[PDB]
Amino acid sequence: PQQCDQTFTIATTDYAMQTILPFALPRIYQEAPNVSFNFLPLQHDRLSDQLTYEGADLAICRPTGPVEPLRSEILGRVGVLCLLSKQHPLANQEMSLDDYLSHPHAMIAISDGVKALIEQALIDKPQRKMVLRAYHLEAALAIVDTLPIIITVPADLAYLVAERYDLVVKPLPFQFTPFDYSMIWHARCEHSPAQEWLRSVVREECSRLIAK
Amino acid sequence: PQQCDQTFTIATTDYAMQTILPFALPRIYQEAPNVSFNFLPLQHDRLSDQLTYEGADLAICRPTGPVEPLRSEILGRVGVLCLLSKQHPLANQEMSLDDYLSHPHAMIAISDGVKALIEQALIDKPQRKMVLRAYHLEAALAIVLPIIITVPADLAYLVAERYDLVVKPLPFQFTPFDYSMIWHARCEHSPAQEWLRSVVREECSRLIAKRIE
Repeated sequence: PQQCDQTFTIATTDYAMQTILPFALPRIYQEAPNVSFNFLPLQHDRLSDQLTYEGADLAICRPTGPVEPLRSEILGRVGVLCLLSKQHPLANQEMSLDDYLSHPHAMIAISDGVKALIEQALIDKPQRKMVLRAYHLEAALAIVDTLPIIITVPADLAYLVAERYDLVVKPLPFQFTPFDYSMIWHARCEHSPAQEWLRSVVREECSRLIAK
Repeated sequence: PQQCDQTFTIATTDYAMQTILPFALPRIYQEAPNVSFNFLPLQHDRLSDQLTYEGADLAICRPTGPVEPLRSEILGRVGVLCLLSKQHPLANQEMSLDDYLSHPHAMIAISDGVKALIEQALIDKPQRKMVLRAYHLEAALAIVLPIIITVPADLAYLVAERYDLVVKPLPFQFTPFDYSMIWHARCEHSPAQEWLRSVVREECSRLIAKRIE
Protein backbone atom coordinates (compact mmCIF):
# COMPACT_ATOMS: atom_id res chain seq x y z
CA PRO A 1 0.00 0.00 0.00
CA GLN A 2 0.75 3.67 -0.43
CA GLN A 3 -0.88 4.38 2.91
CA CYS A 4 1.96 2.51 4.61
CA ASP A 5 4.37 4.87 6.37
CA GLN A 6 6.01 2.61 8.95
CA THR A 7 9.71 1.85 8.90
CA PHE A 8 11.04 -1.62 8.19
CA THR A 9 14.33 -2.60 9.75
CA ILE A 10 16.30 -4.97 7.52
CA ALA A 11 19.51 -6.46 8.87
CA THR A 12 21.89 -6.93 5.96
CA THR A 13 25.26 -8.33 5.05
CA ASP A 14 27.36 -6.05 2.94
CA TYR A 15 26.68 -8.12 -0.15
CA ALA A 16 22.91 -7.87 0.07
CA MET A 17 23.37 -4.17 0.74
CA GLN A 18 25.08 -3.50 -2.59
CA THR A 19 23.10 -5.82 -4.85
CA ILE A 20 19.74 -7.19 -3.65
CA LEU A 21 18.33 -4.30 -1.59
CA PRO A 22 19.23 -1.41 -3.94
CA PHE A 23 17.82 -3.43 -6.81
CA ALA A 24 14.64 -3.95 -4.84
CA LEU A 25 14.27 -0.39 -3.61
CA PRO A 26 12.94 1.60 -6.61
CA ARG A 27 10.01 -0.80 -6.73
CA ILE A 28 9.54 -0.72 -2.94
CA TYR A 29 9.28 3.08 -2.91
CA GLN A 30 7.28 3.08 -6.10
CA GLU A 31 4.60 0.84 -4.50
CA ALA A 32 5.06 2.34 -1.04
CA PRO A 33 6.10 5.97 -1.46
CA ASN A 34 5.76 6.47 2.28
CA VAL A 35 7.76 3.64 3.87
CA SER A 36 11.01 4.32 5.67
CA PHE A 37 13.77 1.71 5.78
CA ASN A 38 16.49 1.18 8.31
CA PHE A 39 19.35 -0.99 7.08
CA LEU A 40 21.65 -2.16 9.82
CA PRO A 41 24.63 -4.55 9.47
CA LEU A 42 23.76 -8.21 10.11
CA GLN A 43 25.86 -9.87 12.82
CA HIS A 44 25.98 -13.45 11.69
CA ASP A 45 26.44 -14.81 15.17
CA ARG A 46 23.71 -12.75 16.82
CA LEU A 47 21.22 -13.21 13.98
CA SER A 48 18.45 -14.52 16.19
CA ASP A 49 18.88 -11.77 18.79
CA GLN A 50 18.74 -9.02 16.17
CA LEU A 51 15.34 -10.31 15.03
CA THR A 52 14.14 -10.89 18.60
CA TYR A 53 15.17 -7.87 20.72
CA GLU A 54 17.25 -5.43 18.65
CA GLY A 55 14.38 -4.33 16.38
CA ALA A 56 15.01 -6.16 13.09
CA ASP A 57 11.93 -7.24 11.12
CA LEU A 58 13.86 -9.18 8.49
CA ALA A 59 17.41 -10.32 8.03
CA ILE A 60 18.81 -11.00 4.60
CA CYS A 61 21.83 -13.27 4.45
CA ARG A 62 23.10 -16.82 4.29
CA PRO A 63 22.83 -18.38 7.74
CA THR A 64 25.96 -20.20 8.84
CA GLY A 65 23.63 -22.89 10.20
CA PRO A 66 20.05 -23.79 11.05
CA VAL A 67 17.95 -20.86 12.26
CA GLU A 68 14.81 -22.58 13.53
CA PRO A 69 12.71 -21.34 15.38
CA LEU A 70 13.27 -18.30 13.11
CA ARG A 71 11.26 -18.83 9.92
CA SER A 72 13.41 -18.75 6.81
CA GLU A 73 13.42 -19.01 3.02
CA ILE A 74 15.90 -19.25 0.17
CA LEU A 75 15.89 -16.15 -2.09
CA GLY A 76 17.96 -17.92 -4.73
CA ARG A 77 21.43 -19.12 -5.65
CA VAL A 78 24.32 -16.66 -5.73
CA GLY A 79 27.39 -17.63 -7.75
CA VAL A 80 30.95 -16.31 -7.64
CA LEU A 81 32.77 -14.33 -10.33
CA CYS A 82 36.13 -12.68 -10.86
CA LEU A 83 36.76 -9.03 -11.59
CA LEU A 84 39.86 -7.80 -13.37
CA SER A 85 41.04 -4.29 -14.13
CA LYS A 86 40.89 -3.78 -17.90
CA GLN A 87 44.68 -3.28 -17.71
CA HIS A 88 45.23 -6.65 -16.07
CA PRO A 89 47.56 -9.01 -17.98
CA LEU A 90 44.61 -11.46 -18.08
CA ALA A 91 41.96 -8.83 -18.91
CA ASN A 92 42.08 -10.11 -22.51
CA GLN A 93 42.70 -13.86 -22.44
CA GLU A 94 40.88 -16.65 -20.61
CA MET A 95 41.43 -17.52 -16.97
CA SER A 96 42.86 -20.97 -16.43
CA LEU A 97 42.99 -22.17 -12.83
CA ASP A 98 46.74 -21.75 -13.27
CA ASP A 99 46.35 -18.06 -14.02
CA TYR A 100 44.08 -17.65 -10.99
CA LEU A 101 46.56 -19.27 -8.58
CA SER A 102 49.68 -17.39 -9.77
CA HIS A 103 48.13 -13.97 -9.17
CA PRO A 104 47.42 -12.01 -5.95
CA HIS A 105 43.85 -12.06 -4.70
CA ALA A 106 41.51 -9.47 -3.39
CA MET A 107 38.37 -11.02 -1.83
CA ILE A 108 35.48 -8.56 -1.93
CA ALA A 109 32.16 -9.00 -0.10
CA ILE A 110 32.42 -12.82 0.17
CA SER A 111 32.46 -13.59 3.92
CA ASP A 112 33.86 -16.57 5.79
CA GLY A 113 30.97 -18.94 5.20
CA VAL A 114 31.35 -18.60 1.44
CA LYS A 115 35.10 -18.07 1.89
CA ALA A 116 35.14 -21.51 3.50
CA LEU A 117 32.96 -22.77 0.65
CA ILE A 118 35.50 -21.56 -1.94
CA GLU A 119 38.55 -22.57 0.06
CA GLN A 120 36.90 -25.97 0.31
CA ALA A 121 36.47 -26.10 -3.49
CA LEU A 122 40.15 -25.18 -3.84
CA ILE A 123 41.18 -27.77 -1.28
CA ASP A 124 43.89 -29.63 -3.21
CA LYS A 125 45.34 -26.96 -5.48
CA PRO A 126 48.27 -24.88 -4.13
CA GLN A 127 47.83 -21.99 -1.66
CA ARG A 128 47.03 -18.75 -3.53
CA LYS A 129 48.14 -15.32 -2.22
CA MET A 130 45.19 -13.74 -0.41
CA VAL A 131 46.26 -10.13 -0.46
CA LEU A 132 43.15 -8.22 0.51
CA ARG A 133 39.91 -9.24 2.09
CA ALA A 134 37.30 -6.47 2.28
CA TYR A 135 33.55 -5.81 1.93
CA HIS A 136 33.85 -2.78 -0.34
CA LEU A 137 35.46 -3.18 -3.73
CA GLU A 138 36.19 0.54 -3.48
CA ALA A 139 39.13 -0.90 -1.51
CA ALA A 140 40.16 -3.48 -4.10
CA LEU A 141 39.85 -0.86 -6.84
CA ALA A 142 42.29 1.19 -4.86
CA ILE A 143 45.01 -1.38 -5.70
CA VAL A 144 44.22 -2.48 -9.22
CA ASP A 145 47.01 -0.03 -10.02
CA THR A 146 49.57 -1.88 -7.92
CA LEU A 147 49.13 -5.61 -7.81
CA PRO A 148 47.68 -7.70 -10.64
CA ILE A 149 44.96 -8.71 -8.19
CA ILE A 150 42.10 -10.92 -9.27
CA ILE A 151 38.95 -9.74 -7.52
CA THR A 152 36.59 -12.56 -6.53
CA VAL A 153 33.07 -11.26 -5.83
CA PRO A 154 29.58 -12.73 -5.67
CA ALA A 155 28.40 -12.90 -9.27
CA ASP A 156 25.67 -10.30 -8.92
CA LEU A 157 28.02 -7.55 -7.71
CA ALA A 158 30.25 -8.14 -10.74
CA TYR A 159 27.32 -7.39 -13.01
CA LEU A 160 26.07 -4.40 -11.00
CA VAL A 161 29.54 -2.88 -10.79
CA ALA A 162 32.19 -4.03 -13.29
CA GLU A 163 30.40 -2.30 -16.14
CA ARG A 164 31.02 1.09 -14.51
CA TYR A 165 34.35 0.99 -12.72
CA ASP A 166 35.65 -0.05 -16.10
CA LEU A 167 36.83 -3.51 -15.16
CA VAL A 168 36.19 -6.95 -16.71
CA VAL A 169 34.38 -10.08 -15.60
CA LYS A 170 35.93 -13.55 -15.87
CA PRO A 171 34.25 -16.85 -14.89
CA LEU A 172 35.63 -18.81 -11.95
CA PRO A 173 38.33 -21.21 -13.33
CA PHE A 174 37.03 -24.05 -11.16
CA GLN A 175 34.03 -26.01 -9.92
CA PHE A 176 31.91 -23.69 -7.82
CA THR A 177 28.48 -24.70 -6.61
CA PRO A 178 26.43 -21.53 -6.17
CA PHE A 179 25.39 -21.06 -2.54
CA ASP A 180 21.92 -20.13 -1.28
CA TYR A 181 20.88 -16.71 -0.07
CA SER A 182 18.04 -16.45 2.44
CA MET A 183 15.59 -14.24 4.30
CA ILE A 184 15.14 -14.84 8.00
CA TRP A 185 12.44 -13.50 10.28
CA HIS A 186 10.91 -14.02 13.70
CA ALA A 187 7.79 -16.14 13.60
CA ARG A 188 6.08 -13.25 15.35
CA CYS A 189 6.39 -11.28 12.08
CA GLU A 190 4.91 -14.29 10.30
CA HIS A 191 1.37 -12.95 9.90
CA SER A 192 1.99 -9.21 10.00
CA PRO A 193 0.26 -7.76 6.91
CA ALA A 194 3.10 -5.26 6.34
CA GLN A 195 5.82 -7.89 6.87
CA GLU A 196 4.15 -10.30 4.45
CA TRP A 197 4.16 -7.40 1.99
CA LEU A 198 7.85 -6.63 2.49
CA ARG A 199 8.90 -10.21 2.16
CA SER A 200 6.76 -10.59 -0.95
CA VAL A 201 8.30 -7.65 -2.79
CA VAL A 202 11.80 -8.67 -1.65
CA ARG A 203 10.95 -12.17 -2.90
CA GLU A 204 9.58 -11.13 -6.30
CA GLU A 205 12.41 -8.63 -6.85
CA CYS A 206 15.08 -11.25 -6.11
CA SER A 207 13.39 -13.16 -8.85
CA ARG A 208 13.67 -10.35 -11.37
CA LEU A 209 17.28 -10.19 -10.23
CA ILE A 210 18.00 -13.94 -10.54
CA ALA A 211 16.11 -14.11 -13.82
CA LYS A 212 18.33 -11.46 -15.34
CA PRO B 1 59.91 -2.65 6.26
CA GLN B 2 59.16 -5.06 3.41
CA GLN B 3 60.11 -8.51 4.73
CA CYS B 4 56.67 -8.16 6.23
CA ASP B 5 54.22 -10.71 4.81
CA GLN B 6 52.09 -10.66 7.92
CA THR B 7 48.39 -9.98 7.62
CA PHE B 8 46.65 -7.13 9.42
CA THR B 9 43.07 -7.15 10.61
CA ILE B 10 41.49 -3.72 10.51
CA ALA B 11 37.98 -3.39 11.93
CA THR B 12 36.48 -0.40 10.17
CA THR B 13 33.39 1.69 9.46
CA ASP B 14 31.95 2.28 6.00
CA TYR B 15 33.04 5.86 5.61
CA ALA B 16 36.54 4.77 6.64
CA MET B 17 36.30 2.00 4.09
CA GLN B 18 35.42 4.20 1.14
CA THR B 19 37.32 7.42 1.77
CA ILE B 20 40.30 6.70 3.99
CA LEU B 21 41.83 3.32 3.41
CA PRO B 22 41.32 3.19 -0.35
CA PHE B 23 43.34 6.39 -0.22
CA ALA B 24 45.92 4.93 2.18
CA LEU B 25 46.22 1.51 0.51
CA PRO B 26 48.43 2.23 -2.51
CA ARG B 27 51.31 3.55 -0.40
CA ILE B 28 50.85 0.57 1.97
CA TYR B 29 51.34 -2.14 -0.64
CA GLN B 30 53.94 -0.13 -2.46
CA GLU B 31 55.78 0.15 0.85
CA ALA B 32 55.26 -3.51 1.87
CA PRO B 33 54.55 -5.72 -1.22
CA ASN B 34 54.17 -9.00 0.75
CA VAL B 35 51.73 -7.50 3.23
CA SER B 36 48.15 -8.83 3.45
CA PHE B 37 44.93 -7.10 4.59
CA ASN B 38 41.74 -8.14 6.32
CA PHE B 39 39.04 -5.49 6.64
CA LEU B 40 35.82 -6.28 8.44
CA PRO B 41 32.80 -4.33 9.67
CA LEU B 42 33.29 -2.58 12.99
CA GLN B 43 30.49 -3.45 15.39
CA HIS B 44 30.51 -0.18 17.36
CA ASP B 45 29.28 -1.54 20.72
CA ARG B 46 31.73 -4.40 20.38
CA LEU B 47 34.69 -2.18 19.50
CA SER B 48 36.79 -3.37 22.42
CA ASP B 49 35.58 -6.94 22.13
CA GLN B 50 36.60 -6.84 18.50
CA LEU B 51 40.19 -5.70 19.17
CA THR B 52 40.43 -7.82 22.32
CA TYR B 53 38.80 -11.14 21.44
CA GLU B 54 38.12 -11.35 17.71
CA GLY B 55 41.70 -10.66 16.54
CA ALA B 56 41.33 -7.09 15.24
CA ASP B 57 44.77 -5.47 15.01
CA LEU B 58 43.52 -1.88 14.70
CA ALA B 59 40.11 -0.21 14.64
CA ILE B 60 39.33 2.94 12.64
CA CYS B 61 36.14 4.74 13.71
CA ARG B 62 34.54 7.26 16.02
CA PRO B 63 34.36 5.45 19.39
CA THR B 64 30.93 6.23 20.87
CA GLY B 65 32.81 6.76 24.15
CA PRO B 66 36.05 6.56 26.20
CA VAL B 67 38.11 3.55 25.14
CA GLU B 68 40.50 2.98 28.08
CA PRO B 69 42.37 0.71 28.39
CA LEU B 70 42.37 0.68 24.57
CA ARG B 71 45.06 2.71 22.86
CA SER B 72 43.74 5.49 20.70
CA GLU B 73 44.83 8.54 18.79
CA ILE B 74 42.73 11.04 16.80
CA LEU B 75 43.27 10.87 13.04
CA GLY B 76 41.27 13.86 11.87
CA ARG B 77 38.03 15.77 11.72
CA VAL B 78 35.13 14.27 9.79
CA GLY B 79 32.38 16.72 8.91
CA VAL B 80 28.92 16.09 7.40
CA LEU B 81 27.68 17.16 3.96
CA CYS B 82 24.58 16.70 1.75
CA LEU B 83 24.18 15.12 -1.67
CA LEU B 84 21.35 15.96 -4.07
CA SER B 85 20.39 14.60 -7.49
CA LYS B 86 21.21 17.04 -10.26
CA GLN B 87 17.45 17.16 -10.94
CA HIS B 88 16.53 17.76 -7.33
CA PRO B 89 14.53 20.96 -6.88
CA LEU B 90 17.09 22.56 -4.52
CA ALA B 91 20.01 21.44 -6.71
CA ASN B 92 20.66 24.88 -8.21
CA GLN B 93 19.80 27.04 -5.22
CA GLU B 94 21.22 27.32 -1.74
CA MET B 95 19.47 24.96 0.62
CA SER B 96 18.08 26.72 3.65
CA LEU B 97 17.27 25.00 6.91
CA ASP B 98 13.60 25.19 6.04
CA ASP B 99 14.31 23.56 2.68
CA TYR B 100 16.32 20.87 4.45
CA LEU B 101 13.43 20.19 6.87
CA SER B 102 10.81 19.90 4.07
CA HIS B 103 12.35 17.02 2.15
CA PRO B 104 12.78 13.22 2.53
CA HIS B 105 16.18 12.43 4.02
CA ALA B 106 18.48 9.52 3.16
CA MET B 107 21.24 9.05 5.74
CA ILE B 108 24.30 7.25 4.44
CA ALA B 109 27.47 5.92 6.11
CA ILE B 110 26.84 7.86 9.32
CA SER B 111 27.42 6.05 12.59
CA ASP B 112 24.69 6.06 15.28
CA GLY B 113 27.01 8.07 17.53
CA VAL B 114 27.31 10.69 14.77
CA LYS B 115 23.58 10.26 14.02
CA ALA B 116 23.02 11.25 17.63
CA LEU B 117 25.31 14.25 17.11
CA ILE B 118 23.17 15.62 14.28
CA GLU B 119 19.92 14.74 16.00
CA GLN B 120 21.20 16.80 18.91
CA ALA B 121 22.09 19.71 16.61
CA LEU B 122 18.62 19.58 15.11
CA ILE B 123 17.10 19.10 18.58
CA ASP B 124 14.97 22.29 18.51
CA LYS B 125 13.67 21.84 14.98
CA PRO B 126 10.67 20.12 13.41
CA GLN B 127 11.13 16.44 12.73
CA ARG B 128 12.43 15.63 9.27
CA LYS B 129 11.27 12.53 7.39
CA MET B 130 14.08 9.98 7.41
CA VAL B 131 13.07 7.83 4.44
CA LEU B 132 16.30 5.80 4.23
CA ARG B 133 19.13 4.81 6.56
CA ALA B 134 21.80 2.63 4.98
CA TYR B 135 25.57 2.16 5.16
CA HIS B 136 26.75 1.49 1.65
CA LEU B 137 25.42 4.35 -0.44
CA GLU B 138 24.41 2.32 -3.52
CA ALA B 139 21.05 2.15 -1.73
CA ALA B 140 20.42 5.89 -1.62
CA LEU B 141 21.80 6.04 -5.18
CA ALA B 142 19.01 3.61 -6.06
CA ILE B 143 16.34 6.16 -5.14
CA VAL B 144 18.15 9.45 -5.70
CA LEU B 145 12.06 10.56 -4.41
CA PRO B 146 13.50 14.07 -3.89
CA ILE B 147 15.81 12.83 -1.15
CA ILE B 148 18.61 14.77 0.47
CA ILE B 149 21.44 12.34 1.16
CA THR B 150 23.40 13.19 4.32
CA VAL B 151 26.94 11.77 4.41
CA PRO B 152 30.38 12.32 5.96
CA ALA B 153 31.90 15.26 4.02
CA ASP B 154 34.78 13.47 2.24
CA LEU B 155 32.44 10.82 0.88
CA ALA B 156 30.07 13.41 -0.53
CA TYR B 157 32.93 14.90 -2.61
CA LEU B 158 34.10 11.45 -3.66
CA VAL B 159 30.83 10.21 -5.17
CA ALA B 160 29.14 13.56 -5.76
CA GLU B 161 31.97 13.81 -8.24
CA ARG B 162 31.27 10.65 -10.26
CA TYR B 163 27.55 10.01 -9.79
CA ASP B 164 26.88 13.47 -11.09
CA LEU B 165 24.90 14.84 -8.21
CA VAL B 166 25.49 17.95 -6.02
CA VAL B 167 26.88 18.84 -2.58
CA LYS B 168 25.09 21.31 -0.33
CA PRO B 169 26.35 22.29 3.15
CA LEU B 170 24.28 21.44 6.23
CA PRO B 171 21.87 24.37 6.65
CA PHE B 172 22.85 24.49 10.31
CA GLN B 173 25.76 24.81 12.69
CA PHE B 174 27.35 21.41 13.09
CA THR B 175 30.82 20.95 14.51
CA PRO B 176 33.06 18.26 12.95
CA PHE B 177 33.49 15.12 15.05
CA ASP B 178 36.78 13.30 14.88
CA TYR B 179 37.79 9.86 13.67
CA SER B 180 40.56 7.80 15.26
CA MET B 181 42.60 4.61 15.33
CA ILE B 182 41.95 2.23 18.18
CA TRP B 183 44.07 -0.70 19.29
CA HIS B 184 44.83 -3.08 22.15
CA ALA B 185 47.79 -2.42 24.46
CA ARG B 186 48.84 -5.83 23.12
CA CYS B 187 49.59 -4.17 19.77
CA GLU B 188 51.20 -1.08 21.26
CA HIS B 189 54.80 -2.23 21.03
CA SER B 190 54.61 -4.48 18.00
CA PRO B 191 57.17 -3.30 15.37
CA ALA B 192 54.62 -4.19 12.65
CA GLN B 193 51.62 -2.55 14.34
CA GLU B 194 53.61 0.57 15.25
CA TRP B 195 54.42 0.60 11.55
CA LEU B 196 50.88 0.05 10.25
CA ARG B 197 49.52 2.81 12.45
CA SER B 198 52.08 5.33 11.18
CA VAL B 199 51.42 4.64 7.50
CA VAL B 200 47.75 5.09 8.35
CA ARG B 201 48.69 8.19 10.36
CA GLU B 202 50.64 10.00 7.66
CA GLU B 203 48.22 8.98 4.89
CA CYS B 204 45.30 10.30 6.94
CA SER B 205 47.53 13.29 7.62
CA ARG B 206 48.19 13.34 3.88
CA LEU B 207 44.44 13.11 3.26
CA ILE B 208 43.59 16.11 5.42
CA ALA B 209 46.23 18.20 3.60
CA LYS B 210 45.07 17.44 0.06
CA ARG B 211 41.51 18.02 1.30
CA ILE B 212 42.25 21.17 3.36
CA GLU B 213 43.67 22.73 0.17
